[PDB]
Amino acid sequence: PKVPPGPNITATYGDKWLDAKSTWYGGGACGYKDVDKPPFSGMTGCGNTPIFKSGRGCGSCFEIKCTKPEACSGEPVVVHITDDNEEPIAPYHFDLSGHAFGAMAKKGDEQKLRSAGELELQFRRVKCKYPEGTKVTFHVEKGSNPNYLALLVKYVNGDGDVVAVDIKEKGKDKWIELKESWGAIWRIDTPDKLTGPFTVRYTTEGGTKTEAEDVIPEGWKADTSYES
Ligand SMILES: *[C@@H]1O[C@H](CO)[C@@H](O)[C@H](O)[C@H]1NC(C)=O
Repeated sequence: PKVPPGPNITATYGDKWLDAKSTWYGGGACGYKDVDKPPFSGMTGCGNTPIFKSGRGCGSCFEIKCTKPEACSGEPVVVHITDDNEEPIAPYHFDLSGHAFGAMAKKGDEQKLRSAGELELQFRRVKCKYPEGTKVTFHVEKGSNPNYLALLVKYVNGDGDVVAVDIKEKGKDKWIELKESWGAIWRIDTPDKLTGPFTVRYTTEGGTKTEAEDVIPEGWKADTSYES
């Protein structure tokens, strides 16, 4: 096979560090619920427009390091973007949670640092790392009836943002294309009842179409999460 081929020449997120202002806080736009519990575990933060990207960036994970105040470890920590930072104060502005903010400090200085209020950090997008056992969850948003479906596609550790979500009822052969809306909520209204079990197929930025067969059961209920 000759000599090992170097990395595939494909479009990708950088690998260089970007600069952003950072502050913290102690029902987000992305619709995530128990953020203190796994897989996020408090490692979350509000991200402004170029990070949130109207919702497309809800699963987003970023490495964030800090060298500014003395308490900063200079070591990187991964944060999951769970909301929208409507009031940015710099080109890039991360509004991290208290836990996340402090997580950039030297062992035991998490509070000393959290007292800094604002600081300058460096960040770069990275593939999320969820604890094993974590499965891509599809949440049927409330307001869904048998003629309207609106769902979230959580924990897709994929490469990029999911850019399309389709469903197929166990029995038919045509794909129903969902429309993207703010908060990464895919929606579809139809004349035909949305009864039978649906297979959800979501494709990521790359082009990688992955399917979750019959994940949404017949007789599903609004505001309920079903996993694969
Ligand atoms: C390059 O792309 C192919 C097809 O997706 C994949 O199987 C292969 O492992 C990739 N190579 C590297 C070095 O990542």
